[PDB]
Amino acid sequence: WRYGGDPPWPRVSPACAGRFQSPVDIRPQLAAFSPALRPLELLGFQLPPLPELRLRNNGHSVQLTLPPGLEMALGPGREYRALQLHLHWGAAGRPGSEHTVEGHRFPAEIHVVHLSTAFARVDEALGRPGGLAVLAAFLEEGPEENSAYEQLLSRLEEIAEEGSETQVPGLDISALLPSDFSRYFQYEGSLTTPPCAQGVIWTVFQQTVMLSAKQLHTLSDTLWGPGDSRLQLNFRATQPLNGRVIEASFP
Amino acid sequence: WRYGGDPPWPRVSPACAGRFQSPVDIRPQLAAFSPALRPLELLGFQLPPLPELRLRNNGHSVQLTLPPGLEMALGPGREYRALQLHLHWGAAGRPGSEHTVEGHRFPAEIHVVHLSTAFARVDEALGRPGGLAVLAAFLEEGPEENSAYEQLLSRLEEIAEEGSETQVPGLDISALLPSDFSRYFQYEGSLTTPPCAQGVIWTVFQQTVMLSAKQLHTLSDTLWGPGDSRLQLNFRATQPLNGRVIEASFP
Ligand SMILES: NS(=O)(=O)c1ccc2ccccc2c1
Ligand SMILES: NS(=O)(=O)c1ccc2ccccc2c1
Ligand SMILES: [Zn+2]
Ligand SMILES: [Zn+2]
Repeated sequence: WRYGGDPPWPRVSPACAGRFQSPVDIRPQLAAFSPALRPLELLGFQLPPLPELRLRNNGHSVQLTLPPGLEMALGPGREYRALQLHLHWGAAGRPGSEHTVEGHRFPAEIHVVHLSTAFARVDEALGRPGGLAVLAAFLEEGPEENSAYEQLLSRLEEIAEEGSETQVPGLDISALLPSDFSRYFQYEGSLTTPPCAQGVIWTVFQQTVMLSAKQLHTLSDTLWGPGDSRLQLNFRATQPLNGRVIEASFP
Repeated sequence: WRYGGDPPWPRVSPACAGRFQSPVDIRPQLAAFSPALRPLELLGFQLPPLPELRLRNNGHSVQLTLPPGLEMALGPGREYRALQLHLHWGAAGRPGSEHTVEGHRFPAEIHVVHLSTAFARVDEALGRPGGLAVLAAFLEEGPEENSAYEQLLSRLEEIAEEGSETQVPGLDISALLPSDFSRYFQYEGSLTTPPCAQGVIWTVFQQTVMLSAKQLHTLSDTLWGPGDSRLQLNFRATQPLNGRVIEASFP
């Protein structure tokens, strides 16, 4: 499978034709304030330099495999473990976030994918209610260099080739995410690549993360994908809410 | 295990000492209004007279086995099939609801137990978040005979003995539930007997159903339980929320 070029995605996984897919356009006006949504809690995200982490150009994103030990709670009794994180971006002058706010596409987006601590494996969690949880944050142009992101961005040149990987030192994974864990959107959706299984809880931060224009250029300009093509605009088309209500942790 | 007997339920099932157990005390003024909570959808609940349904004294409750085809949705794509329903009740002038409202115990309580359509079997859903969903309604004393309940209450006579069962005509299961499907409490908890599995979504109707004094007496006074005992007071004490916020579908 590929972005903007066959095989159709439903031919690959029937679930890519589900009614309740991601990503979506968030309209803060139409979002339901629910005071039940408490601040997110992360434990174990401040990793030491060893052991090293695998960072892979899988031809559709740059993915960092996370170690055991990273615990995330959406609430009381809603407990997850982190599996991996990856990035969606655009191209020169073209934004590449997957979610949009009131139609606005941001330059890039980070996904931290988590498994419910009721399941031992992704294959058991797929399509099950709350089986997987993704933390999502927009990346926007700022005037400073983000030093958290520099640790990963400085290594992209080593994995320029499609299907290439390198080992990188552990780092504060929570420093790749906004500082505000209390203000977010939450809805139920899908994986955004085959098999596009439903039952995924998406949590989308209101606060964005700032990278420098060069950082965003390094992200969009370094990696290569299927064929002799740049790895760029690696975002799925926005999917209709189809009657789902997006909740907001804030009024 | 027995009710108000021994052993200690944590000795039978250590799961019964989990942090997120049911039932709970609902305090409506501390409930969180979430507008995302939609009206419950129940299709296929209007059963014809044939085939007949199994009604069973199991020593802990009276249990009606439900056929296939009773579909329930808590939201969009969050679907369930009804498996069975059973009751909780007190004794001569003593109430026996499981859930309580600001400390008030109601005469009796109906539980309609459903299985997520993402799971083929109950044993796969046990302990998984959203695997099971229970619809709970309070039964209160009213001036009139309830004709839906009479279909069950009039058959308790011939299953008075622990482990006896009878076949009853199909009835309209939705006629046992309250008027307004848009008005309910919701939280995540447990089975209220061993094995006390967590991940059960509890929906408690705001509105009650009314039975005659005589009907409530028939419920509390007809059935025999473990040993040469009356099957009465078959409820579990209220359990601490431990940071869980109870949600309300109405302001
Ligand atoms: N881009 S995504 O929704 O965040 C995504 C899509 C497909 C996956 C398949 C397996 C594990 C994690 C996955 C994450
Ligand atoms: N009272 S309850 O929470 O509705 C309850 C208790 C024990 C069960 C055991 C097996 C299947 C369903 C069950 C439901
Ligand atoms: Zn992604
Ligand atoms: Zn029950």
